[PDB]
Amino acid sequence: MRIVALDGYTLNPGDISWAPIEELGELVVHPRTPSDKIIERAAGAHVVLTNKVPLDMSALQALPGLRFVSVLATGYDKVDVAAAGVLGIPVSNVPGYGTDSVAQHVFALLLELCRRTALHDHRIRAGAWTQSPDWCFWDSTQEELTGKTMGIVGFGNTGRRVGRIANALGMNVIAYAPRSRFDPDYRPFEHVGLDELFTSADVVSLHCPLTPETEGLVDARRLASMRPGSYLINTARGPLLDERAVAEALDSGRLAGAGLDVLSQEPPAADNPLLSAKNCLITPHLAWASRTARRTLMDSTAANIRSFIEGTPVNVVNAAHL
Amino acid sequence: SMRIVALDGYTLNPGDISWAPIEELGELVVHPRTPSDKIIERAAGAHVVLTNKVPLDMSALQALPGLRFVSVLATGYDKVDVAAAGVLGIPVSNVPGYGTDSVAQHVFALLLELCRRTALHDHRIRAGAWTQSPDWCFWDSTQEELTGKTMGIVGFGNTGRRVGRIANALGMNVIAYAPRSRFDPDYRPFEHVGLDELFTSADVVSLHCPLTPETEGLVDARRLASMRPGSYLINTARGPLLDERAVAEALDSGRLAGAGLDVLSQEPPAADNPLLSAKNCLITPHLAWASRTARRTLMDSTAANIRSFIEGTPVNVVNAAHL
Repeated sequence: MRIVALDGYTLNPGDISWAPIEELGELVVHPRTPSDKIIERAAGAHVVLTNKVPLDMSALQALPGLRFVSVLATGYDKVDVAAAGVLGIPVSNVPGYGTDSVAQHVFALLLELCRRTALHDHRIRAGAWTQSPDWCFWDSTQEELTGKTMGIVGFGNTGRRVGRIANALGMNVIAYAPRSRFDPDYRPFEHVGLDELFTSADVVSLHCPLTPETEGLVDARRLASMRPGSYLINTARGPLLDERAVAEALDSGRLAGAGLDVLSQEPPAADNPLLSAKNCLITPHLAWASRTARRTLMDSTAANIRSFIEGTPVNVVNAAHL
Repeated sequence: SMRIVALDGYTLNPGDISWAPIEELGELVVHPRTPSDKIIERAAGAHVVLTNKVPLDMSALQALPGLRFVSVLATGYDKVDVAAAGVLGIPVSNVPGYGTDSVAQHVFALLLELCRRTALHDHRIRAGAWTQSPDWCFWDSTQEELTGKTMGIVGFGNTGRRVGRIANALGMNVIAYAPRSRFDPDYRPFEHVGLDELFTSADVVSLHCPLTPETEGLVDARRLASMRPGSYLINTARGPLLDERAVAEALDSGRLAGAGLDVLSQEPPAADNPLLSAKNCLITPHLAWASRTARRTLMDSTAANIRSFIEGTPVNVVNAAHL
């Protein structure tokens, strides 16, 4: 059995192992694949692995040998899985691999906005501690989370993890939980409508899929409803925000800070308003990417392939179309 | 009617909180800081003096015969000769517990910046690294998860315990060197350990103990050699808890993957402090205590101390034995 990874570099840039996949067939790993080389490289493969390499109906029909696709992610927005279905190709993803990676990144962003440790380290190195008229200093107000309300938009695995951490930091937690009425074992906790979340939360973290209903959720109106000095964190999907309104909220002081691992355009423009905004922290879509999570992602991908071989495919995202 | 002087109020309130709780209790004057030659001038006539780090010795206290009460804007009072104050009949109060959450959260701000380097990647984006990247994402520093790592907590008072609860919630195992208390928290995995066992078993060590003869140079070459390679050290407690040389060498050798330090043995540091030349060392200027919430609490507790002194029953007295 012949297996091809079209963009394996981000999953394994030399610090983990393909061994679990290599046990199941003949593997070829390309670090990335430009669009004009997709059919060439995928030709002859029984199984294709893709993270973000697109597979549309025209590519799928040009690969008659293709029997199974596994996506190296929870999201599969760049794979036309419906077209795969009608051609009789199951498509699997991996949910749950990065719950801890992502939830901890929400707090890495948030605490760096609150304390700005790296800034103060830089200032020490420029001699700011000697230059200071006091025994200590800070160029950025030090902010504590204790007693603030964490509002969690979307309450799947990652959202729930964010909530458990928030609780342990002494925050109140409120969740907009449309897909599930899940009650955690900690207080204070409460389910709220989306409107109520924005009026009551001091920190808002986004953990929902991008859909018609959630496009531009964080808009000028919901921002205006928030308490001044609030924080926004987004490790989910860029188009959940109106980027303009958020930049203006940062500059006005409505938002004391924003921590963003995703943007509507990746990579961003130099003149994207979020790159010129004060108190904005941005990371390059790496929240998912701890060595532990990628290791887990590798194993779960091997499990998906093993299951397809055994005749009972798991994590199928196009069951309705087969 | 009562006269109150703050000799170094800037660090407590640099314009973002309010002296109102103190202003209700007397006539307040707030100096942002006070050099040593100006202490007597400024404190003269005051019933109550507030000091964070302005020193008060026997000679200053005797030159202020009007002085009836000192409140220290900190838990520590090492620069105040509180024994001399006692014999002159001056109660000295401090404020314990104001910064428990501020400090515990700073441990994790340092640790998560070492593990994810969010600010580094923000800087690289701003230098155009995301456009220059051949992939949809990138990282110049391996992203490291705390899940399944062991947090070793040296000293298990309030701050230490807070650090432990947070660690647990991040999926870490917790072990504590807890000499002053056999306190059992309501989470697992948790275990009490000896100090040597803590260093051999912990992936992250955080210091939360007072500086004494017994704990000076606790983090020495020997305990560092016992640690697993790739471990992290965090110190928001006291600079002399470390042998700074051994730690620099551990960082350069790769024994320590990183160190997060809010204090140093000399503050401010020299250019030739070995910790300023060491790789993977994150340093912040003694600000772990300093969240706006903690300073707000510190203000209120200071008003409570003064209110209690006026009512004749002074609270948080640190020199009762000399009174």
